[PDB]
Parts: sequence; structure tokens; C-alpha cells
Amino acid sequence: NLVQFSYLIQCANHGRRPTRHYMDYGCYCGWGGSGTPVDELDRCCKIHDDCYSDAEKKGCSPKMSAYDYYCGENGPYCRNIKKKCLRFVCDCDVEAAFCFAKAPYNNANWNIDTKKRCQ
Repeated sequence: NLVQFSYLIQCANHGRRPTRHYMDYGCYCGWGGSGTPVDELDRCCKIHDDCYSDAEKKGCSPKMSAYDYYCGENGPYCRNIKKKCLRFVCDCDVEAAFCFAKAPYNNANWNIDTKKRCQ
């Protein structure tokens, strides 16, 4: 689920940025599919939204999947092997968490008018 995603985000970035900062960024962060990914960070969010879609096609509800992870000192990692839907959804969230951290944050691309900018 999303509480765990927020935890995987803070682990991969190490406190430097709030999860709130990522939920209304560009055209795709916040899950509204629209236009072109404006940024590197915005492509992380499109890929993540798309990841969660394959998940739902395999029977995995991203919302209802409470998986198992461990936050190490280099960032998060998934511990599921057998419970296959929990590991798939964990991978969507872990790879997005690391993407968000390694990606540059344009403060100018946070909260853009998506009606205009994301067509």
C-alpha cells in the first residue's frame, strides 16, 4: 500500500524531501495520466502509474497489497519471493522510490496547471 510507499520514499531519499512534495509534481505525479512527462521525476511517476497497472492486470491490487520490505542504509529492498503479487507491487514502489531520489527536483515543475501544461 501507499503508507509503505511513503516509507520506501523516505528511506531511498534519507529525509531530504517530504512525500507530499512528490504527489503534485508535473503531469504524472499524483497518478493523473496526461500529456508528456515534463521531467525526469515526472517519468518516474508515469512508469510507477504504469507499473501499478500491470499489477492490477495480474490480479494484484496495489492499494490492498501490504508487502514486506526492509529499509537498509542504502535504501529499501523487497523481501517477498513466494507471495508473487506482494513482490510485484513492492518492486513498483521500490523502483519509484529510488527514481525519485536520484532524479532532480525542479521546484518550478511542482503544481503546474495540468489542464494547460499536460495536454
